[PDB]
Formats: sequence, structure tokens, C-alpha cells
Amino acid sequence: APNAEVIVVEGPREKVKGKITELVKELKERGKKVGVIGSESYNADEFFFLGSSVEEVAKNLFKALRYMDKAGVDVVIAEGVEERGLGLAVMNRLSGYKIVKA
Repeated sequence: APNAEVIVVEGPREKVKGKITELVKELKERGKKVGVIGSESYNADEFFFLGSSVEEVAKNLFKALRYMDKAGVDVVIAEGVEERGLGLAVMNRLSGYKIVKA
């Protein structure tokens, strides 16, 4: 169970990238240290690669979350794109979390 709040942003990749970028700025402006587990940082305070396959997601997610807690992040945004079933895999491997439609 990660200490940080977990937010999964799902939808087509194009929309997810825009939504995550938006959320990071919002969280930062509010004073929250934010981390992103995805395909890129979107300029978050912390970043950890999610993986590009369902198998990689299942393998890296918890390692990523441990990294985030060790870093003291307040909120972790997990990229959940529709393409290649990454978002579904994220939710499957995922205590409590929020889901945001991109």
C-alpha cells in the first residue's frame, strides 16, 4: 500500500498525455510534490517508467510506487492509456485509487 494518493488517468494516449500535463501543473500549484509513473514525466517532480507492455506494467508498477514513497511524493499519477491495454493492466495490478477520464 503506497503512502501517496494514487490517481490513474485513462483514455486514448493523445488525451491522456494532455490530461496528465494538466494535472501535474494543478497539483504543483497547490503545493503537492507529484510523481508520474508513465511513458514520460510531463514535468512532474518525480518520474519512473511504467513499461510499454502489460507484462512490464505488472512487473514495474509496485517497484515504481516504492520509488515514489521513498521520494516522499504526495500524489502519484499512473498513466493508463487504452492502447495495448496498459490502463487495464495498471488497474488490475492496483488499497484505494482515483480514476480520472482523460
